[PDB]
Amino acid sequence: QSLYREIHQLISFKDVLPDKNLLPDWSSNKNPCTFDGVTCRDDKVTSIDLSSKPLNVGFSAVSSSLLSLTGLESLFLSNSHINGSVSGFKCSASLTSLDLSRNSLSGPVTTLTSLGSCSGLKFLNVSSNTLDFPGKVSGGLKLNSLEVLDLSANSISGANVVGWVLSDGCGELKHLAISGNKISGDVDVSRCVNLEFLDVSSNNFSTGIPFLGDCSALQHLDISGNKLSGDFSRAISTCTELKLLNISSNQFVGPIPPLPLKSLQYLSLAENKFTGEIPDFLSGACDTLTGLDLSGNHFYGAVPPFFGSCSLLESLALSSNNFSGELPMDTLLKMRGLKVLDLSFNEFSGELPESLTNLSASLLTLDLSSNNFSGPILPNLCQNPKNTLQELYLQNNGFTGKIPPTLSNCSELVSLHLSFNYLSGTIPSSLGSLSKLRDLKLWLNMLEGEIPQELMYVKTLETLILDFNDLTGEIPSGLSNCTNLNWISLSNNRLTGEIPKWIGRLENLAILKLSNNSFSGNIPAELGDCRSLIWLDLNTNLFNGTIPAAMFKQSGKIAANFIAGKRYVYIKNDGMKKECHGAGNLLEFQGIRSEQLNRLSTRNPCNITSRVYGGHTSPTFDNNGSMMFLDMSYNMLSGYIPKEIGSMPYLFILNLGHNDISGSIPDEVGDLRGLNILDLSSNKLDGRIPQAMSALTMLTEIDLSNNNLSGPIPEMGQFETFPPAKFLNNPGLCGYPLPRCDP
Ligand SMILES: *[C@@H]1O[C@H](CO)[C@@H](O[C@@H]2O[C@H](CO)[C@@H](O[C@@H]3O[C@H](CO[C@H]4O[C@H](CO[C@H]5O[C@H](CO)[C@@H](O)[C@H](O)[C@@H]5O)[C@@H](O)[C@H](O[C@H]5O[C@H](CO)[C@@H](O)[C@H](O)[C@@H]5O)[C@@H]4O)[C@@H](O)[C@H](O[C@H]4O[C@H](CO)[C@@H](O)[C@H](O)[C@@H]4O)[C@@H]3O)[C@H](O)[C@H]2NC(C)=O)[C@H](O)[C@H]1NC(C)=O
Ligand SMILES: *[C@@H]1O[C@H](CO)[C@@H](O[C@@H]2O[C@H](CO)[C@@H](O[C@@H]3O[C@H](CO)[C@@H](O)[C@H](O[C@H]4O[C@H](CO[C@H]5O[C@H](CO)[C@@H](O)[C@H](O)[C@@H]5O)[C@@H](O)[C@H](O)[C@@H]4O)[C@@H]3O)[C@H](O)[C@H]2NC(C)=O)[C@H](O)[C@H]1NC(C)=O
Ligand SMILES: *[C@@H]1O[C@H](CO)[C@@H](O[C@@H]2O[C@H](CO)[C@@H](O[C@@H]3O[C@H](CO)[C@@H](O)[C@H](O[C@H]4O[C@H](CO)[C@@H](O)[C@H](O)[C@@H]4O)[C@@H]3O)[C@H](O)[C@H]2NC(C)=O)[C@H](O)[C@H]1NC(C)=O
Ligand SMILES: *[C@@H]1O[C@H](CO[C@@H]2O[C@@H](C)[C@@H](O)[C@@H](O)[C@@H]2O)[C@@H](O[C@@H]2O[C@H](CO)[C@@H](O)[C@H](O)[C@H]2NC(C)=O)[C@H](O)[C@H]1NC(C)=O
Ligand SMILES: CC[C@@H](C(C)C)[C@@H](O)[C@H](O)[C@@H](C)[C@H]1CC[C@H]2[C@@H]3COC(=O)[C@@H]4C[C@H](O)[C@H](O)C[C@]4(C)[C@H]3CC[C@]12C
Ligand SMILES: *[C@@H]1O[C@H](CO)[C@@H](O[C@@H]2O[C@H](CO)[C@@H](O)[C@H](O)[C@H]2NC(C)=O)[C@H](O)[C@H]1NC(C)=O
Ligand SMILES: *[C@@H]1O[C@H](CO)[C@@H](O[C@@H]2O[C@H](CO)[C@@H](O)[C@H](O)[C@H]2NC(C)=O)[C@H](O)[C@H]1NC(C)=O
Ligand SMILES: *[C@@H]1O[C@H](CO)[C@@H](O[C@@H]2O[C@H](CO)[C@@H](O)[C@H](O)[C@H]2NC(C)=O)[C@H](O)[C@H]1NC(C)=O
Ligand SMILES: *[C@@H]1O[C@H](CO)[C@@H](O)[C@H](O)[C@H]1NC(C)=O
Ligand SMILES: *[C@@H]1O[C@H](CO)[C@@H](O)[C@H](O)[C@H]1NC(C)=O
Ligand SMILES: *[C@@H]1O[C@H](CO)[C@@H](O)[C@H](O)[C@H]1NC(C)=O
Ligand code: NA
Repeated sequence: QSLYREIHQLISFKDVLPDKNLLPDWSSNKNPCTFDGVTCRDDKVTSIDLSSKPLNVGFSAVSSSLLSLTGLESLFLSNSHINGSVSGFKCSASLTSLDLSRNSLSGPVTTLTSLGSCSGLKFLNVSSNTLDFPGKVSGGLKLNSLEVLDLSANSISGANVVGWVLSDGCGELKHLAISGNKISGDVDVSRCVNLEFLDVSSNNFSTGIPFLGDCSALQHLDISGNKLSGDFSRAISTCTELKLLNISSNQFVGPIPPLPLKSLQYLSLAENKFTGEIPDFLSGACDTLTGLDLSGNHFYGAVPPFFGSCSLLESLALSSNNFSGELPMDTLLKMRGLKVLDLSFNEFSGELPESLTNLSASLLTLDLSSNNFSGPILPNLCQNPKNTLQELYLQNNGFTGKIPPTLSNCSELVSLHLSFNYLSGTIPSSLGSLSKLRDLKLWLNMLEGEIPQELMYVKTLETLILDFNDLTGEIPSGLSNCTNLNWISLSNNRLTGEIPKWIGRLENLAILKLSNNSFSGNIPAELGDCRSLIWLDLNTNLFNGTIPAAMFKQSGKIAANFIAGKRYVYIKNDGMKKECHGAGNLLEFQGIRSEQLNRLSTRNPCNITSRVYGGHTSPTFDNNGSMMFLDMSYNMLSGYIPKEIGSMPYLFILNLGHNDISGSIPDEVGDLRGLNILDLSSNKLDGRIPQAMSALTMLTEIDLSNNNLSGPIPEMGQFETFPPAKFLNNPGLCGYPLPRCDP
C-alpha cells in the first residue's frame, strides 16, 4: 500500500536476482509505477510482468516479495526460470491471476493447495513445469474458487488425477487443461456445470469416456492423443453448445456415430480407425462448420455433395483414406470460404479440371499429393490476379508435361512440391521471382537443362531438392545469395564442375547430397566453414586430390535445429551387387508413399525391399555438435586421411571406400565414438589396423577389404564380431577372424 513498502518489497526481489541487471530501471528511490514490467493504476502497483526474463530464482523469492504486495492483482512470470516448489505464503487477497508457466517448478502437485492463501485467485497457469503425482491419489486440490486452471505439460502420472483436482468442488470452473501428462482413469466434470473448455489431450486415458453430465456449458472438448475407444457419441449427445470437438489420435472404430452439430465449428476424427463413407447427417453442421479433419481413417467413397452448403468451411482435411473419383469441383467452388484443401494419400483420379484455377485465388494450401491425377499442370493456374496460394503439393501423381512458368504468378508461394512425377522440360527461370519461396522440391522427374541462376533472387530459399533428374551443368554461382539454404540435394543427375568455395557462406546449410553426378576437383576446405553441415554425401563422382583437414574444423561447434522435423526416407545399401553405391540414400519424402519407391528401380541400381527407413529428421544434438554422415566413396581421392577425421563424436557413418587413399588409418579414428559403419575398402591403405579402433563400441559394420593392410587385427573390441570377408585381400593381415598370426 504505502509507497515505502511497495518499493522495498520490489527492490528486495531485485537484490535477490543473480543478475540484478535484468531489472535496470528498478531503483530504490524511484516510484515503482515508472518501472519496466510494472502496471499501475492511480499510482498503485496492480500487475507485474517479468515474463521471458531469466530471473533464475526460487519461488520463495516470488512469494515473499511480489505475491505479498498489497493490492497486486496479477503476477505474470511465464518463462522466467523460476525453480523450487510452491509452499505456504501470505497472499494478497487482491491477487486474481498467477501465471507461472514454462518454469522449473518441482515437487508434488499437492504443493499448489498452498495457493489457497490467495482468497481471490481465479486464474492459475502452472503449465510446462515438473509437478508430479507420486504415491496415492488422495485428498484434493482445494482451489475450488478457480475459473481457469492449466496443469498441462507437467510430469503428472496417475489415475483419477482429475477427480483429485475437482474433489473439493468445481462450480466456478470454466476452463480446465491438463494436456500433455500421463494421467489415466476417469474424467467426471458433471459437477462443473459452467465448464466451457476441457482439454485432457495427450494423456494416458484408455478406459471411460469423460462424463459431462448435462454438458450445459461445454464449448471446447479435446480428448485427442489418448487410447480411447468407447462410445463418445453417447457421452456428448447432450452437448448442445459444443463448438470444437477433437477426438483425433485415439482408438475409435466403426462408422461416424451421431454427433451434436448445432454449434459445431471444428471437428477432428483424425488418426482413428473409423470406417464407411462420409454420412449425410453431417450436412447438419454446414451452417457452422469451419474446419473438418477426417484424415488417417478408413473412409471411402466420393466427397458427398452436401459439402457444397458447407460455405464456412475453411479447411477440409481428408487425407490418408480411400476417397476416389475425379476432383469434385462441382462442390469445391461452392466453398467460398475454403482456404486449405488436403486430399493427399487417397485415390482421386482424372485430370485437373480447368475450373481448378479459380481456387488458386482463394486457397492458401492445395494438397493433392499421392493420388492418381494425370495430365499436365494447368498453365492457366495463378493467372487470376491477387492469387493467394502459398503451398502447392502435387507430388507423387502421374502429371506429365512441363513446369508452367505461370507458377511464378503465385507470388505468395512459399512451398512448391512437384516431385515424384513425369515432368519434362527444364526448370523455368521465372521461379526466381518467388520472393517468398522457401521450399523448392522437384525430385524424381525428367527435368533437363541447367539450374536457373535467377534463384539468387530467392533470398528466402531454405530447401532445394532436385534429385533423380537429367540436369546438366554446374552449380550456379548465384546460389551464394541463398544464404538461408539448409538442405540441398542434387543427386542422380549429370551435373559437372566442382563445389564452389562460397559453399562455406551457407551457415544454415545442414544436408548436402551430390551423389551419382560427375562433379570434379578437390574437396573445398571451405566446407569446414559450414556452421550447420551434418550430412555430406558425395559418393559416385570424380573428386580427386587429398581430403582437406580443414573441413572438420567446425566439429564441436555445429548447430542443427532448423533442419529438424522434415519427413525423410533413408534407403540402406542392399549390400549385394557392386552397382549399388554409398551407405544409403537420404531422400526428402513429404507427402509420398513408400510403396511408390519402386519408381526408383529405373533410376537407382539398389534393392529397396526391407531397407527403407523413414521418419522426421532429428539431429542427435542441439548445439556443440559435429558432422553425422560422411560418404565420399567411389571417387579418386588420394593422399592420406587427416588425423582430424577423428574430431566428429556424432559421426555414425564414414564411407571413404573405393578410392585411391594411401597411408595408414589414423589412430584418431578410434575417437569416432558414435561410428556405426566404417567402410574403407578398395583403397591403398597400408600398415596395421590401429589398436585405438578397438575402442569403437557402436560399430555394427566395418569393411577394410581390398587394401595393403598388414599385421594383427585389434581383436580386442568388435573386430572378432565380423566375418572374414570384411578383411580379405589384405595379404599381411592376420588374427581372428582371419588365420592366426604365424611366422
Ligand atoms: C486436435 O488434436 C490433435 C492431436 O492432439 C492436434 O494435433 C497436434 O497439434 C500440435 C500443435 O499444432 C502439434 O504439436 C506441435 O508440433 C510442431 C511440429 O513439431 C515437428 O516439427 C518441429 C519443427 O517445427 C518447425 O519445422 C518444421 C519442419 O521444418 C515445420 O513444419 C514447422 O512449421 C516449424 O517451422 C520439430 O522440432 C519437432 O520435433 C521435436 O518435437 C517432437 C514432438 O513434437 C519430437 O517427437 C521430436 O523428437 C523433436 O523433439 C517435430 O518434428 C511443433 O512446431 C510444436 O512445437 C511448438 O509449439 C509447442 C506448443 O504447441 C511448444 O511447446 C514448442 O516449444 C514449439 O513452439 C508442437 O509440438 C502436435 O504434434 C499435433 N499432434 C498430432 C498427433 O498431430 C491438433 O492440433 C488438434 N486440433 C485442434 C485443437 O484444432
Ligand atoms: C546413376 O544414375 C544412373 C541413372 O541416371 C543409373 O543407371 C540406371 O540404373 C538403373 C538401375 O540399375 C537402370 O534401370 C535398370 O535397367 C534394367 C534393364 O536395363 C532393368 O532390368 C532394371 O529393372 C528391372 O530389374 C531390376 C533388378 O534389380 C535391381 O536391383 C538389383 C540389386 O542388386 C540389381 O541386380 C539390378 O541392377 C537392379 O538395379 C528390378 O529391381 C526392377 O524392378 C526391374 O525388374 C532397371 O530398371 C537404368 O537403365 C540405368 N541408367 C543408365 C543411365 O544407364 C546408375 O546406376 C546410377 N548409379 C549409382 C546410383 O551408383
Ligand atoms: C498457460 O500458459 C501457456 C504458456 O504461455 C500458454 O500456452 C501458450 O499459448 C500460446 C497462445 O495460444 C501459444 O502460441 C500459439 O501457438 C499456435 C501454434 O503456433 C498459434 O495458433 C498461435 O498464434 C496466435 O498468435 C499469433 C501471434 O499473435 C497470431 O498471429 C495468430 O493469429 C494466433 O492468434 C500462438 O502463437 C503457445 O505455443 C503456448 N505455449 C505452450 C508452451 O504451449 C497457455 O495458453 C496458457 N493457458 C491459459 C489457460 O491461458
Ligand atoms: C583433379 O582433376 C582436375 C580435372 O582434370 C582431371 O584430372 C586430371 C588429373 C586429368 O586426369 C584430367 O584428364 C581430368 O579431367 C585436375 O585439373 C587438371 O590438372 C591436371 C594436372 O596438372 C592437368 O593435366 C589438367 O589439364 C587439368 N585440367 C583442367 C580442366 O584444368 C586437377 O589438377 C586434379 N587434381 C589433382 C590433385 O590431381
Ligand atoms: C536420416 C535423417 C537423420 C537426420 C538427423 C539427418 C535422422 O533423422 C535419422 O534418425 C538418422 C540419424 C537415421 C535413419 C536411418 C538410420 C540408419 C538405418 O539403417 C541402418 O541399418 C544403419 C546401419 C546400422 O543398422 C546402424 O546400427 C544404424 C544405421 C547407421 C542407421 C542410422 C540412423 C539413421 C541414419
Ligand atoms: C498407461 O496406462 C497403462 C494402463 O493403465 C499402464 O500400464 C500398466 O502399468 C501398471 C504399473 O506397472 C501395471 O500394473 C499394469 O499391468 C499395466 N497395464 C497394462 C495394460 O500394461 C502404463 O504404465 C501407463 N503409462 C504411463 C506412462 O503412465
Ligand atoms: C481402396 O479403394 C480401392 C479402389 O476402389 C479398392 O480396390 C478396388 O477398386 C476397384 C476399382 O478400381 C473396385 O471395383 C473394387 O471393388 C475395389 N475393391 C474392393 C475390395 O472394394 C480397395 O480395395 C480399397 N481398399 C484399400 C485398403 O485400399
Ligand atoms: C531384394 O531383397 C529381397 C529380400 O529383402 C529378395 O527377396 C528374394 O525373393 C526371391 C524371389 O523373388 C527369393 O528367392 C529369395 O529367397 C528372397 N530373399 C529374401 C527374402 O531374403 C529379392 O530377391 C532381392 N532382389 C534382388 C533383385 O536381388
Ligand atoms: C534453482 O536454480 C539455481 C540456479 O542454478 C540452483 O542453484 C538452485 O539449486 C535451484 N534450486 C533448486 C531447489 O533446485
Ligand atoms: C491409383 O494408384 C494406386 C497407388 O497409389 C493404385 O493402388 C490404384 O490401383 C490406382 N488406381 C487406378 C484406377 O489406376
Ligand atoms: C549476390 O551476392 C553478391 C555478393 O556475394 C552481390 O554482389 C550480388 O548483388 C548478390 N545478388 C543479389 C541479387 O543480391
Ligand atoms: Na533447369
